[PDB]
Amino acid sequence: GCRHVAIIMDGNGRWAKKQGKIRAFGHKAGAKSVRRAVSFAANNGIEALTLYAFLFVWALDSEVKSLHRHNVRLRIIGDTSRFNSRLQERIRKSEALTAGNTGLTLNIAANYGGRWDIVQGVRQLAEKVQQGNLQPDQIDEEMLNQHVCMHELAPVDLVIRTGGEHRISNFLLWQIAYAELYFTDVLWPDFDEQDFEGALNAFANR
Amino acid sequence: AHGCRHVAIIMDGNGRWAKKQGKIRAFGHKAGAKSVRRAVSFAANNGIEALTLYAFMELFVWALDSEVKSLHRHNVRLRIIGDTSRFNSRLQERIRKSEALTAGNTGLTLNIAANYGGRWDIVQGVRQLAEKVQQGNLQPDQIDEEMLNQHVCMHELAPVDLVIRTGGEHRISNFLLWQIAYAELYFTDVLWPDFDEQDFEGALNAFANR
Ligand SMILES: CCCCCCCCCCOc1cccc(C(=O)/C=C(\O)C(=O)O)c1
Ligand SMILES: CCCCCCCCCCOc1cccc(C(=O)/C=C(\O)C(=O)O)c1
Ligand SMILES: CCCCCCCCCCOc1cccc(C(=O)/C=C(\O)C(=O)O)c1
Repeated sequence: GCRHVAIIMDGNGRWAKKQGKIRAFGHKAGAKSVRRAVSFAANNGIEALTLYAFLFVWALDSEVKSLHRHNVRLRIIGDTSRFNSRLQERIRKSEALTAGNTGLTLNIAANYGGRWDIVQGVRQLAEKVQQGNLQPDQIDEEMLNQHVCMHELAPVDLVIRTGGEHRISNFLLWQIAYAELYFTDVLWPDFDEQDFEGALNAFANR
Repeated sequence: AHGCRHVAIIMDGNGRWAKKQGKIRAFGHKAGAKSVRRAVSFAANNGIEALTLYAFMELFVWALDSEVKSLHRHNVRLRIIGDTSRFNSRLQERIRKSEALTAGNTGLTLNIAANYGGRWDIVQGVRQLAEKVQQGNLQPDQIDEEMLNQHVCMHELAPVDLVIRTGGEHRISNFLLWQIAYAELYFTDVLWPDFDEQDFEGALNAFANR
């Protein structure tokens, strides 16, 4: 069964323009598609769902109460150290609120890049070496792994990209070494529970 | 015109191809070698700068010798990527020689993965950087993406523009990781021994259109 699904949610802009509407309308329909995918994963026993929008967190932090009632653990991945400190504190508070939740873990990428993610772990090892706490030839895959995002969760089983492009676009790199990759032309606001189940079958047929 | 400078291929389907024919596996590998020659000639004749091949055998790579002379005669530059350091001195020495012989060539650059993994590739780059930090040459905070980029396999070649995987599975299987952050990914159900010039044209024209 699929334990950790990651989604590159692309197509909101193209959807709005096909509908003859401004870019803001596609965002609002995108956010409804987020709610539906989060609900569907939580009801189908997926352990972790990681969402990359291909700031906008301001929106979310009015849904945290609902997540928390639903037993969802919320985490933001990505470089938030330059966000304003009021947002950084609201991120911190939301993560602390839900940290003890034992249902679905929802990871929201916010200023995230796969290369950045690896580089941030390398910087950490680099400090250890400079402190004299670590030998260069003791650095292996297992050790680097312990310093990249999500290393405490089930490995990513399946990556879905909506919107028609066939690229990872510097979303997760280290983590997707063994993941099933599923590409669909459906635009993110139209991506629904049947589309999600479609992807879960491609994995079931691996 | 296709716009593609560096194509990487996960060559899968040799076992399935032989099974479909009622053959033992040594036959799929032989047909797979023929398809390698064909892809290499196709790339060299269609302006691609670099072609990087991942066989998804140890006796297969050893037999290369006849092959390296044919490469050289077609002005291909050969390089092996992967961890060759626990290979026998002897193999290691024929690798160096084969590289040295062809390193002046000006046509296609052909990279062959041998004991390669994406994760390993990143790890070896990180170790090069950690050595420099330990000898006091490098500060932890000067380490950025461009710098780690300069230490992974193939950094001196054009970025990988297109990854092709034959054989039907939709995964990277710990082939390139760092290097494919922006690459076009093209999956075909065609098995590797059947993948021919028109399938390769098809993948290039798909990259051009996308
Ligand atoms: C801009 C992004 C906004 C969306 C952020 C995700 C918030 C999702 C809010 C609902 O969260 C869950 C989690 C687990 C289960 C359910 C769930 O059962 C929802 C329902 O039954 C319903 O909405 O009718 C909802
Ligand atoms: C361990 C390294 C083994 C990799 C083996 C690949 C062998 C490829 C040999 C064929 O090479 C080329 C290269 C470029 C062009 C051509 C090519 O067009 C050759 C011809 O037209 C011909 O020989 O008549 C052949
Ligand atoms: C026409 C000439 C045929 C070209 C032959 C090219 C295939 C060469 C492949 C060499 O493959 C090796 C050699 C030694 C070890 C490995 C190997 O272990 C690869 C792995 O473990 C892995 O990818 O996880 C692969």
